[PDB]
Amino acid sequence: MGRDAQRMNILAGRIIAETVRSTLGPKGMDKMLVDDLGDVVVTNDGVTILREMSVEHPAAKMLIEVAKTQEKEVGDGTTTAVVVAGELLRKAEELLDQNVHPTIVVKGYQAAAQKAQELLKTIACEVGAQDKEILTKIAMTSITGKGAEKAKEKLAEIIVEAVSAVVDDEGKVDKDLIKIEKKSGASIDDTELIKGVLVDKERVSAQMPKKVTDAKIALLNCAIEIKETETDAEIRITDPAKLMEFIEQEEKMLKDMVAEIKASGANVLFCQKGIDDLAQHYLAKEGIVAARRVKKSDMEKLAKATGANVITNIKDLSAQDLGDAGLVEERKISGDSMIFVEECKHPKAVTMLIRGTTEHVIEEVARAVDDAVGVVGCTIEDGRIVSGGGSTEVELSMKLREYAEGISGREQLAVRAFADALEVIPRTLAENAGLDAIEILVKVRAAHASNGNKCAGLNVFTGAVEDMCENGVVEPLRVKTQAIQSAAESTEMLLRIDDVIAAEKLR
Amino acid sequence: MGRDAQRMNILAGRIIAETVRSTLGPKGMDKMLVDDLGDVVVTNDGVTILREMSVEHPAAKMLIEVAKTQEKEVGDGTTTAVVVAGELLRKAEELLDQNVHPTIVVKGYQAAAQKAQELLKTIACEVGAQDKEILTKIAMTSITGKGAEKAKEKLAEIIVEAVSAVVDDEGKVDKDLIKIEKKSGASIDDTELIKGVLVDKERVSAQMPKKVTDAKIALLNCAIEIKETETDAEIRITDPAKLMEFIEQEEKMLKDMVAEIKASGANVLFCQKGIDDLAQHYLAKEGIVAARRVKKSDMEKLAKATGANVITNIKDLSAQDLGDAGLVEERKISGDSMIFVEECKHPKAVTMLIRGTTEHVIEEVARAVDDAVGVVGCTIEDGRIVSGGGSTEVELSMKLREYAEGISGREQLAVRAFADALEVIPRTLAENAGLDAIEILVKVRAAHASNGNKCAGLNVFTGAVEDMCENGVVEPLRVKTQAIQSAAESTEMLLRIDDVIAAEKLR
Ligand SMILES: Nc1ncnc2c1ncn2[C@@H]1O[C@H](COP(=O)(O)OP(=O)(O)OP(=O)(O)O)[C@@H](O)[C@H]1O
Ligand SMILES: Nc1ncnc2c1ncn2[C@@H]1O[C@H](COP(=O)(O)OP(=O)(O)OP(=O)(O)O)[C@@H](O)[C@H]1O
Repeated sequence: MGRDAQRMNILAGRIIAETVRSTLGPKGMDKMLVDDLGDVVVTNDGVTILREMSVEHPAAKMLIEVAKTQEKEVGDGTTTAVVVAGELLRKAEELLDQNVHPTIVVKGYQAAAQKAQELLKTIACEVGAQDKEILTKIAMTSITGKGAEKAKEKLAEIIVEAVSAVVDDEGKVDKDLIKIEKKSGASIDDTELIKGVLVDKERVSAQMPKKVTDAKIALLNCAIEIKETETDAEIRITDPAKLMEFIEQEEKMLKDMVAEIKASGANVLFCQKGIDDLAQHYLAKEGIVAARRVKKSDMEKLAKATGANVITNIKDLSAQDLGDAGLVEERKISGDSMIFVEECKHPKAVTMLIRGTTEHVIEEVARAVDDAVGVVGCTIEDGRIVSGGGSTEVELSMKLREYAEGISGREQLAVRAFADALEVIPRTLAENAGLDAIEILVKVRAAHASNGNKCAGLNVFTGAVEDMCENGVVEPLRVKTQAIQSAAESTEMLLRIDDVIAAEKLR
Repeated sequence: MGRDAQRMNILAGRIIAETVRSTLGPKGMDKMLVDDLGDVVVTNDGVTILREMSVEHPAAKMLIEVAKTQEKEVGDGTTTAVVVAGELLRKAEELLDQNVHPTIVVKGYQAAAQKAQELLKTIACEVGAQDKEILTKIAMTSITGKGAEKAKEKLAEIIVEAVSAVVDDEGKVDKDLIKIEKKSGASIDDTELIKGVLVDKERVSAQMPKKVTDAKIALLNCAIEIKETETDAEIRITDPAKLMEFIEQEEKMLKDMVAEIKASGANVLFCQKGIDDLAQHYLAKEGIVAARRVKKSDMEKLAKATGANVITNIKDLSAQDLGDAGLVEERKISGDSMIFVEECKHPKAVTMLIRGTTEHVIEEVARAVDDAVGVVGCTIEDGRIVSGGGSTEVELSMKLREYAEGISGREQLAVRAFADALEVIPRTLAENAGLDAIEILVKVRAAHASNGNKCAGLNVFTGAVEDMCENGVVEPLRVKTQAIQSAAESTEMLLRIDDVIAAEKLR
């Protein structure tokens, strides 16, 4: 009973752990996912693989739940954590044949995790905020498995210039709002960096100007038209010449309503609903930008950038509820028509537009930008950049072997197993090649046996061995520490189960 | 797992790739397609075969989706692209037996594609816009598998004279609107080239003239009859002698309404709906062409050709909303009756009418005209006409073999395989014959081993070997480059799959 239900839980986890094994290197194979209706999709990363997966077995759920909590942190060390956890489980499964029972292995892993975390903090350097040439290599190496055939130089010079705006001034809080729009076009690969406001909404009546200098943005909500809500106090009619007079008065009231806004100092009108065609001419004889259908996601970016308040009615508008803009234009680019408002006041956030050919290419960039800025915000606030490319694990493996010699007991085999399991990263990063096999792992192991030589690792774009800091691979340390912590926490939630029962009571 | 799900994806693609293998040469067999209701159709091309096909397998869908995106470009290199992709897959399947795993083959294909594209741009010539005898051979060779028993001389002298109208003047933008009507007749094969407007609508009252000199076309929409819409403001009646007087006035108003149009300068009436029989006599005493039921597809060709606007009402017609025509006639040709308007003003587009015997012959021409003009618009704008008939692949195969000798490694076998796979076109073009077998491929291979001799290829109308530019085969280069690009892009979406999973979540 103790050994029957224990091996099944490990076998059920090793199947889902080795699924994202091939989707780890920069030049790895993708995954084709089909559905019952007939939706064939292609996924190259490993985050989407863990979501759309048959979680019918209880063992194939806790690991995914743990990985989802770690992916929402930095979003980079998700697949490697699952690979390390699977390697640890496979290494610990063989150690159960000596009849020692799972207990000392957990203590050994807990003792080795602290040593690894202490050693990782001593193999890094100090990166200040006055650098610039160092902050671009991390952005260049962040886009490898997504699509290096078009994103390797153009997408590495516009992210650093866009993020470095409020992070260098305040190195603590830099929570921005970055929105990526999924739209196609006709070009190969075009990247636009809008330094203003982007509105994704067209019109139907092209009878309004689209070039106003130093215009002012005025945010107006509802309660503007004649009928939009309801009225509890009902009214009555007496003479037929009174209703027509009231209608004419309510129609002419719009003239003075627009004149008041013009005299207050505003030339841009942003309404939540739609603007009637009869209210356009009144906005054309005075030079006021007419717009309609403003999404809340696009409207919330106007109060913190231009500087204006909202009006719940129509008679609550004065002079302090106005903003300031630069140039509002409506160009037809990439098929659809979008509104560009340039020169605001406080350039906090930024907008990035990607134009490709079909429809699956732009989406491929949608999962690449969010994973490219996340490695930047954790760089200025920290600065413990280590040597990426599978060099930290090999360096820690040579230290754990000599550190485990100072202790006596059955806990040394656990530390040795944890140290040997760290060599799975170079075996997976070199499996995608044909001229690597196993000689690369033997050559990179005896190279770090001297005094120095630490930045050397492995690159799949050459074949030989060289330094990683001189090429352009500078993976941070947080993405490794969080991955190691997740792997050490997930490997203990399965060995401490042993038996499994069932019940008919909810919760 | 890695080799089990990989071979099945290739075997599922090789079945659908070799289906359109026989439908490639000019004298190949057709395909009989049946349905569940009992619809037996015959298809000779390969574009329709990819559409009406059981796409129940996930592997037999991505290739069709890629081919559909390439067919909408020039519409000529669709079947050959699928054949090349299937040949590449079959050649790469055998290379997986040496335990190399798919990675270096993709790099070899990517390196060979650029070399092939660079070599294709150096084996062409320069074709200017002052030529005329060269622009007819491409149109003559464009109709081979459709029906060369009646289309080889008559259909090769009316396409060049119809396209060469606005392309020679502006060699950049030549987007026209060509419409092919599917109508039968009684003759063997008749081709009419209307240099005006063609309306496919008859009448019921043959009481109007059909021969007016220098008539003017006036476009009038609805809002003409007494009742066609609705009225919100209801009316009442007081005396019985008032409703009859109003009806008589509204009936007599048509007289002055037609008199105003006659005095404005118009003799042709084109209405969207139908014209009542009582409104015909008023159009007969003044010499005005009466017509009814005008389709939007036939009405949109009147504003850009004759030069006239539309009227949403009836009282908005003056003098500037009129056009100009030449001769409007209604002849009964090929059974049905059609309206011919000759001598317009701006002959932008053109109309082609095909008359056959039964009903499946004319449709056979319907899939031949669209594939005959598409190879012309890409000729004047480009001009890199190469030697067609399966001569570019044999020429590039002799160059790739000597180009792959300058590199060392496992990538040479991929380039050699890609070069050997290009010899499938001459084997498929010679399989339809009996006296070809394999000696033709051996004879055409050692012929290009000297200095010159490049225009020589293969013709199925003789048996021996000779030049292709002197016969009448001048296939352009764009249809080959796009096909090679599609074949290189489709062969990489299957080898990078390896494993395949499933899920129960939508999208
Ligand atoms: N040129 C390179 N040389 C060495 N290693 C590289 C190189 N490029 C990328 N890598 C490695 O690839 C890893 C990233 O792989 P990829 O972006 O394909 O998926 P991932 O981001 O690891 O997926 P997940 O975020 O789900 O873990 C990095 O950890 C990095 O060490
Ligand atoms: N007289 C000829 N000599 C040599 N080759 C010819 C001759 N006539 C046609 N061909 C070849 O036949 C091919 C066209 O075949 P066909 O028109 O039957 O189908 P297709 O247009 O290739 O179909 P798809 O457009 O789906 O690819 C051309 O690529 C051309 O090279």
